[PDB]
Amino acid sequence: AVINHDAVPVWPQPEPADATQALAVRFKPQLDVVNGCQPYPAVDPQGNTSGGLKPSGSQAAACRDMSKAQVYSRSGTYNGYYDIMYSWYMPKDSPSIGIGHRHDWENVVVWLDNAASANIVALSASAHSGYKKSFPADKSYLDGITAKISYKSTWPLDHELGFTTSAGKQQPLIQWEQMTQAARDALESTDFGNANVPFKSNFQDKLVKAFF
Ligand SMILES: [Cl-]
Repeated sequence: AVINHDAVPVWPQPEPADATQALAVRFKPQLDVVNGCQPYPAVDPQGNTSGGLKPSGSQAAACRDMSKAQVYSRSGTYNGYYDIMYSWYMPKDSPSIGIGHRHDWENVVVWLDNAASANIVALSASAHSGYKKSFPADKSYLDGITAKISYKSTWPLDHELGFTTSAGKQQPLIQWEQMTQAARDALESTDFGNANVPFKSNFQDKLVKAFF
């Protein structure tokens, strides 16, 4: 079922069960929300999904609550690289008060040479239909191995991700690989309207677009 956006519980970050999951925890990015919503949980373990927000208020109205912080990831390989996609869901996406869209799904892909070496080769950040790419990864966008990402709307455009020198915040991570089947099914099948889950059955298609 669709449930109220502020009624989806945060999925606590689990102890990683394996190297794959530990590696995605390691590389959790920082997010600097310059404007718009904080990231919120989009799904619960039962497969309920966030109904999001009608964009009728100011940019951050009713989506200000930092206790609801959540980030998602999904890991894979692509063209010999090891990729971890990190994704945030925001309840709405407003370039100005009272306008914009219900729901927002954004994602960065951290590209590593391989999982064992884990050297960052490149970063991609979702911006509308495409990806901004940092290749070779610009070290000014890295706090050690932590990618520093901005979330921001610049008029006339909706919210998008970018790379930033600015410190950001981190969120409890739940990985696709750690979710319940119910949550995975729901994320696959739910219509998020203007927004799209980037780590569902479209995951390889996204990585292709993200590829540097
Ligand atoms: Cl609507």
